[PDB]
Amino acid sequence: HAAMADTFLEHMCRLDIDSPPITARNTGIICTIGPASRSVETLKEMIKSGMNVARLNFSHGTHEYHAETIKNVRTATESFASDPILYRPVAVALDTKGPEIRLPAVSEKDIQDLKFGVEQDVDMVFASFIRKASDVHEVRKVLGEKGKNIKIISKIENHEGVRRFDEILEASDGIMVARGDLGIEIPAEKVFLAQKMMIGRCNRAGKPVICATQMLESMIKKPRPTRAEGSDVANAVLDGADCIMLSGETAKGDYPLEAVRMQHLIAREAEAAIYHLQLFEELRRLAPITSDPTEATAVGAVEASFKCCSGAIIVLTKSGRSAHQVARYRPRAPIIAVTRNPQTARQAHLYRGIFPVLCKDPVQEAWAEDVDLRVNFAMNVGKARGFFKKGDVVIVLTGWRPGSGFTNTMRVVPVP
Amino acid sequence: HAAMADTFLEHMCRLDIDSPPITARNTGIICTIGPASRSVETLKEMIKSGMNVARLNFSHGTHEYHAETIKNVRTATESFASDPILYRPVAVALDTKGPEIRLPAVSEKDIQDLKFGVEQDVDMVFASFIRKASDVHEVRKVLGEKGKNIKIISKIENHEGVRRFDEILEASDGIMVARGDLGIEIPAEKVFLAQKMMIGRCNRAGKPVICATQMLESMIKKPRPTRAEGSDVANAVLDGADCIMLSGETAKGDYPLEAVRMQHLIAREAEAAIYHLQLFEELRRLAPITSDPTEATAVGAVEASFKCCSGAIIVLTKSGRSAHQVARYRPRAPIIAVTRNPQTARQAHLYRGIFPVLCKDPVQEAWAEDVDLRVNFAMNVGKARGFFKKGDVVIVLTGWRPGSGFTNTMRVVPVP
Amino acid sequence: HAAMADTFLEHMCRLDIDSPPITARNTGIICTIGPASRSVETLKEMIKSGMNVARLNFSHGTHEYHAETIKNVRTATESFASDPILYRPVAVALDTKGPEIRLPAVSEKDIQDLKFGVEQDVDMVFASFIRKASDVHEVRKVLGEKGKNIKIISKIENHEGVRRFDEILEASDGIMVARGDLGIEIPAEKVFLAQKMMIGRCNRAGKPVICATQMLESMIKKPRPTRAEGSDVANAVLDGADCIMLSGETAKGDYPLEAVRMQHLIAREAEAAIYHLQLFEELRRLAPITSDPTEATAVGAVEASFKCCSGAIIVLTKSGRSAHQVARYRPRAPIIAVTRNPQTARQAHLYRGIFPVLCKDPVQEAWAEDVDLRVNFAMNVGKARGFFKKGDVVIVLTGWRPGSGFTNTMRVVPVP
Amino acid sequence: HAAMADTFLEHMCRLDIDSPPITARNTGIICTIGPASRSVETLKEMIKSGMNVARLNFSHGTHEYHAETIKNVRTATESFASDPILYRPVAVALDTKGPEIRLPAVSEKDIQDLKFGVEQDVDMVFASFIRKASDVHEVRKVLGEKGKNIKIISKIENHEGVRRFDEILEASDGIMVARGDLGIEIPAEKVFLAQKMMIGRCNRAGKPVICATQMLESMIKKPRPTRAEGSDVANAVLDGADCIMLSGETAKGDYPLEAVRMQHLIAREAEAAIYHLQLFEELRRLAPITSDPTEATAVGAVEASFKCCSGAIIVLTKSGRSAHQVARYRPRAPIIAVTRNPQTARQAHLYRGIFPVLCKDPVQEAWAEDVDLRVNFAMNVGKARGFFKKGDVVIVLTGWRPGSGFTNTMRVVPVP
Ligand SMILES: O=P(O)(O)OC[C@H]1O[C@](O)(COP(=O)(O)O)[C@@H](O)[C@@H]1O
Ligand SMILES: O=P(O)(O)OC[C@H]1O[C@](O)(COP(=O)(O)O)[C@@H](O)[C@@H]1O
Ligand SMILES: O=P(O)(O)OC[C@H]1O[C@](O)(COP(=O)(O)O)[C@@H](O)[C@@H]1O
Ligand SMILES: O=P(O)(O)OC[C@H]1O[C@](O)(COP(=O)(O)O)[C@@H](O)[C@@H]1O
Ligand SMILES: CC(=O)Nc1cc(C(F)(F)F)no1
Ligand SMILES: CC(=O)Nc1cc(C(F)(F)F)no1
Ligand SMILES: CC(=O)Nc1cc(C(F)(F)F)no1
Ligand SMILES: CC(=O)Nc1cc(C(F)(F)F)no1
Repeated sequence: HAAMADTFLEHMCRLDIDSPPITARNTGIICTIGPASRSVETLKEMIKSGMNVARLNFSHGTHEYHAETIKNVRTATESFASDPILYRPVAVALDTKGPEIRLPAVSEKDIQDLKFGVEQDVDMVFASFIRKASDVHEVRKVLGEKGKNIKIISKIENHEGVRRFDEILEASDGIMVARGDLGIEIPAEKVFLAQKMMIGRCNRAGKPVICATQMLESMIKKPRPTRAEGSDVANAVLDGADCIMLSGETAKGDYPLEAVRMQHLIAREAEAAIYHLQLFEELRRLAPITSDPTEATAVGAVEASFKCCSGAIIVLTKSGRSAHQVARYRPRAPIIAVTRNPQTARQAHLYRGIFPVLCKDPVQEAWAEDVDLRVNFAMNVGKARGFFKKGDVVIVLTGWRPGSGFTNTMRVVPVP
Repeated sequence: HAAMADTFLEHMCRLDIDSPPITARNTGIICTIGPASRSVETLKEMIKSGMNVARLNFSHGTHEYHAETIKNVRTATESFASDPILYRPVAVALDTKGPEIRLPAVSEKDIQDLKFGVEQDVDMVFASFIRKASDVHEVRKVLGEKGKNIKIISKIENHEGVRRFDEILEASDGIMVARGDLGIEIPAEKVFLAQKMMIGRCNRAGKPVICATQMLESMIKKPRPTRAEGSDVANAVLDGADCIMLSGETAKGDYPLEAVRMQHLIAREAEAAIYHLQLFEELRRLAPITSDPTEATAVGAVEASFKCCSGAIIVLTKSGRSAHQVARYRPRAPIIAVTRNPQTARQAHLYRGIFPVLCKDPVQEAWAEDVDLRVNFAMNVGKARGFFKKGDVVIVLTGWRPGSGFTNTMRVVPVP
Repeated sequence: HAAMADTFLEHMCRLDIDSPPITARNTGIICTIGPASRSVETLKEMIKSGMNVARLNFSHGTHEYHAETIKNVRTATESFASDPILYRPVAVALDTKGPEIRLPAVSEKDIQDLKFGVEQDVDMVFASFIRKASDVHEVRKVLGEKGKNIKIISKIENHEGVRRFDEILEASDGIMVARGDLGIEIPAEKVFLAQKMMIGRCNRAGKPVICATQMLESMIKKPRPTRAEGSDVANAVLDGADCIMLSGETAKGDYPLEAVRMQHLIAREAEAAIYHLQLFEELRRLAPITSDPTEATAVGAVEASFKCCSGAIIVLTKSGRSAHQVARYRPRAPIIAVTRNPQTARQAHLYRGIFPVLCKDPVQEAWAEDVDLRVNFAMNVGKARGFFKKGDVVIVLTGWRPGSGFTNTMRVVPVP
Repeated sequence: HAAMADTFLEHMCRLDIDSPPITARNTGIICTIGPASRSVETLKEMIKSGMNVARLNFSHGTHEYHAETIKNVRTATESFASDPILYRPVAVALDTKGPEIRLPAVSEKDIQDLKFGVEQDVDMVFASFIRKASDVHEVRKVLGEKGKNIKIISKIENHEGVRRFDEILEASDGIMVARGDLGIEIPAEKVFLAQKMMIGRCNRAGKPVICATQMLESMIKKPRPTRAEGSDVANAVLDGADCIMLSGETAKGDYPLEAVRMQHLIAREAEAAIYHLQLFEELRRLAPITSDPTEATAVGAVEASFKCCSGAIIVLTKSGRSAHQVARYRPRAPIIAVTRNPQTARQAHLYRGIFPVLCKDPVQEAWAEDVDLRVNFAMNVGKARGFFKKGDVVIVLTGWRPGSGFTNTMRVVPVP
């Protein structure tokens, strides 16, 4: 294994089209559900193709039509639960209508929609047309105490949004760059600047950023994308997007499965071309000195994974927080997060590199025995999926006692 | 004027949508001529919109139809010759058919086409389906002695081309990345890797690279591009392409002028987001130590242009070679090259940043007097076009005696 | 705690004379024993002042005179063994005469000397006038099987030595730059170049390098050093020397204790001025990718120690090898190595940053219980010596089973 | 000619003792004159050995004894004026007594001394015990209007001096690090920190810094220096000192000429080991963007000198200011400054790299003819001294009209 080039120009000159990527795919895929992909049979196919999140668009349709979509997604998802080693969690996301002309943060219709999403147990909310930090605080208040674990992703879609960006990011759980709407309010040749500014600031803060709208638009009518569309998805992944989103392509178009399969192939290839040497150097130089044990353990773990070219980082997590701390240093290796909390496993799709697995097994009596069981479970999953094989090296992160907030141990172990 | 950020991540975070670009546009625009843009009236409009090069596609049409296209381009071009300060040179390029199925380097039909282009006085040839260095040597031999100043740009469009790339680049004058054809021969998710490898190697060699095919494809039917198409043109400019090319958009589509105007606006905006501090540092570290005076003068001139934030670099040139040496260091400022040779002025469109001007005035008796005349001419052009105004600072490059190969002097002068 | 400067020039500009150093002193001190410091009473004072190694010079004196020096050093050393928390191990080193005029690698007299040092149980040998790798192999053969754990440090002292340096370094355990002799064989204004070349190559190989001769020479006659002597010791520490050596100053001079105390104060101050940000970045970029678990754990541990500003790295070691792997990344924090092997504890003085402690306690029945005992012992030592206090953060390195070669675990723990 | 290493560690590893330095010596040599070196015969020998500046110490002696020293230095200097190509200018410097116990900035005795130095036409004043910016303003006021061109170098020698350093540097023309006195007022192990902080800040401001006291102290009694003294002079040159100073060694000692010759040899060797690639990169990143033509020309000239490995930079100067602007970028090549002003030629010894030459020839009638004469004079000097030979490449800096402040032209020319 040869070292990475010393300059950015030398790195580019060395890229190779005869060099197979690794089996894992770090970037998450979000699909809009609509007339062309509502059926249980089609949804089973989208799941096997690589869909992680199902977005429902509350611009159209009644509550009763939407509740029958949520039921089909869940049926499709549980059809795979028979074999715990190959089961994939799938999140559900609710997109609001917002202040729209066909004005206040949350309209009267949006109250009803948000309140409906707490009852149906969704994982995240995409709030349309956010202009200031007090709009996010309004949405957090309508979800109440019952929905205090639902994540809010703020949609940036006008000039005021871009100008007040830093205060919106401090209030939100994540950001969505909404290129369609944004490309009407500002001049279209400036959209690429707003996109890169916003991906840059979220990477620096360690928060999730989603790139949306018109990514594979020609695949509505034809089964292959144009040359421009292939380069637009790759460039979002190389700038640093956590997830990419399909709209029309999966909702209304003629080839929903081919579009999901195209995003899977491109993203995997772009991930092998990241210049990891310079990116990791910069995120370190920019990290605070702090007495927090969990932060010190995460940066240790990422640093060791580069030195031994490991096949994975295995993290045990209750709330997700330990896996989110490893993911902000952007390792090359996949992060396999093992959890017993089903909602923690659905939300972990928003962070780049986290591959979440749900442990079904009952708690053992001896606590050290319970810990070994979950580590062995994560080894079997990585073997079945082809992330590594017997005799390879993995990093394992754990804590010193039960409960959240005590991750402090990093081990380097051979795959049994 | 504040200094550039110390890291790449910090540079991204600081991009601003409320920051007007400079008037100059460094990247060249190549348009295909066909049924929708053959007329003298439409060509006059394309020239004012920003077209620098006219490509003729010898896949279709007779010699007699093509000769009437060359006559209309030249008429349109000379219609502006009345005012020497505002005249723009426009190059003509001949694209061969190549070994095509609807096999040797140059077919029998291609002999006739190449020989036709020497008689019509074209500036460059785009040779289709180049696989090895001995294919380029074949094309150079058919042009003969009469066409020894015609530039050969090699089209890379299959797996063999990509594998033998380094020897093709040493033989050619320039390279074209032909994404359409290349995206069938290799898997479509790998095209973006071949593109970046090839732009990287040409920047390192100081040779021109052109990015072609499907860049604004939706503008055939609609007057605005999709969000993906806007980001694909910007990313080619940020990777380091010298020129971008329109095909269907200008040949067959419904909105040829709008497509030329869209490429002009995007390219200007992307040029203001280049991270010049790191790019110039890398090209220097990679440059040979050599006893050549002209090379030492060019790097001096580029270095001074960053320190005083100059409005232009003015170069007097016979063969073009002095301007090509400044352009490989990628200055922020425009390079105004003043020449008396009309063919040197048409070919200078292939290098990023060169704005060529043709001096019409008769040679003065005293040689130092002739030199001052051409420098004053270049100052008037920059004033009329809005690159700078009275009291600004420009760099002026000249030589110590007449003839090619003696550029050795750099001055810093206020605009009179 | 503010981040380090972004450039070397900015780092220099920020040094401060009103900024107290940390209590630990990373660089080791080697003293020559002679007429002025042979007594048990004076040696007790040298030990408390900071001496780690006692060098015997076999140019003069009989075997019987030397054996009485070794007995006084050992008496002085064991006088402190009553309190296990405050005991300091002290190594003994035997310096050969070599091929000297007042010729083969090992003279007949040197056989007798080497064979005498195996019987007296020394820790290291300083072999004079090494010219080629086959000279080191000769010395290794005379020590035999009985002295296979004695370390060989090669003395570089002529032109041939410097020219064949790379092959001598691969054969040796460590290197000594012998400036006195070297400054006669090569021109004296070139000695500083040979010194920096040799410190550079040993840091790159992760091997110990010692800087010797005329460091505090004026302190033979006067109780204070000259301004030049103060800057010469600091500069050896900033280039990267593992240890510094006194000769005349402690052997023959009038102020042996003041000279030991001066070296202690200077070295401590120079260690606080190292530019750790750039040094750690370079040693990483230069490190091989390897499947060795112990290497991956060490670089993880050093990386975590910078992020949480830890007060120490605690390593359990049989052979020393785990501590030597942490030391080559040059942490800011002290490395406390806990061992049961007394010879491993004496030899660890040759590596920068290792503070060795000898565990006296009997082996516990349960192996995990034995491990906790030795970690607690190292915490008490660090508390007594003032390296940290209750509530601070330390890194602890251990293995998964008993025996050498299985270090694989890194924990971050609060001081109890 | 191979490129410099990519890292600082790699640069160190590549230093070579079998690699001859260039003939030029960039760092200036300052000698104290006293009983052992007052005679005309000995001073002629010191000049040929490499002395640039003669310091008079006004702690002892009457005005009448000092005036006879100034007369012998000037006689010795003019003895070489017969051949204009080989003449070396020599500056005279007056060191004050200061507020001393054996209190105000300038004592009553110091008024008399300063006023005496204006009458004797000295070039610089070394003001003892400067504590605040208002002390420098006091000295500037006593020199008056008559001595407004005399340079003030401030001596830093206590704790208050170091704390208020930044305001003292803005008021002064240059700084002297006075290690002898400073090493009593602060603890001696901290002197090396104060030295590096102060050299760093002066390099950043582009002002001269002198390193003084106890540099070759053992050469008072013996004809060779100790190993520590050889490394102390080299390290001041590698930190970035403009000049080094001898005191006792030339004033009172037994071997004045050998001491001057030792400083010459060491300094020449250290200059060949500077890591120019990183140093020039940092000084550029730190330089302001400004509309000043002279600054833009200087950085252009230094940048071209690295690219063509030139043998010299030739600058025509009235006040010195154009040469001082080239010197702050620390070129590898010598700067030959040609002047007609004799006081400008003596003061240019304080800046690293400037080799000043005095033109004696009468002004020509045609101004362009006068300019060519002085450039030819500088070529002959460089040939006689061995800085280059026929066919080599030099950089030549000039202005567009007569008078100070119009340098704007850089040429690359072969040596005739
Ligand atoms: O939610 P988080 O902060 O990621 O916490 C992870 C926690 O999981 C553990 O590793 C195991 O805890 P449980 O046995 O309670 O699941 C703890 O030791 C650690 O503190
Ligand atoms: O063709 P090139 O190498 O760019 O040469 C530029 C040449 O033009 C000049 O600047 C002016 O020459 P002309 O007067 O002959 O046009 C020369 O001094 C210089 O050598
Ligand atoms: O000699 P080395 O390679 O430093 O080995 C350190 C070894 O010490 C241990 O940490 C403890 O071992 P012991 O109980 O046998 O002393 C092992 O787990 C580890 O392999
Ligand atoms: O004193 P400075 O600023 O270094 O000025 C250098 C000046 O010397 C010149 O090069 C020559 O001037 P003179 O002929 O008056 O000596 C000017 O063109 C330039 O402005
Ligand atoms: C934002 C960014 O990093 N872009 C990029 C990366 C590359 C590559 F060279 F790494 F692939 N090209 O463009
Ligand atoms: C190849 C390359 O440099 N890509 C790139 C640059 C940027 C920007 F941040 F400079 F704009 N983003 O992607
Ligand atoms: C070899 C080396 O690193 N030298 C050095 C370091 C410094 C300081 F600035 F870091 F202290 N000065 O000189
Ligand atoms: C301050 C400084 O730069 N010190 C230094 C330089 C070198 C060398 F390696 F460049 F020589 N060693 O120590």
